Amino acid sequence: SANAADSGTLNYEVYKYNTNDTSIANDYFNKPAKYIKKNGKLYVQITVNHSHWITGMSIEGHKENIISKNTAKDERTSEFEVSKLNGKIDGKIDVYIDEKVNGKPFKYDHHYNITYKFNGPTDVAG
Ligand code: ZNH
Repeated sequence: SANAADSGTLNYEVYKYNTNDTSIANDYFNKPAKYIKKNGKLYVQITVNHSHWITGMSIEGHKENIISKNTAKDERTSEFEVSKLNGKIDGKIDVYIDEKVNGKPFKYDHHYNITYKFNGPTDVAG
């Protein structure tokens, strides 16, 4: 990497809200994720698995930004702003689905949430 630092694949994960073990969202988020900074700031791009299932996501209490929605490969991405990236933050997400799962009409349309977990530097400022 050169002529464009402040960016790379940082470690990160998520967990079931109200618990401490990922139980659902963990099956739709690949890893690791790509974090990025800008002298006194930083964000992170998350990979979205199957858009037809996940309608969007939010971290720290704000919506996400469409950075790269690939419909051909069914993979979207979104950038999130958060204080550094070494712990976890209360994020949220929306979902929307409507189809028969193997002969079973499955309806889904609400605003669920999940615990985010970033893993990278911490201070690095003397
Ligand atoms: C598509 C297919 C699908 C299905 C069928 C489902 C289903 C479901 C169910 C049934 C539930 C409930 C459970 C109990 O009752 O306990 C849930 C939840 C759920 N979910 Zn989900 N999902 C899904 C997807 C999904 C996704 C994609 C996501 C994102 C990533 C999610 C996220 C979720 C969450 C977060 C939750 C939690 C909510 C509660 O619990 O409240 N999810 N989910």
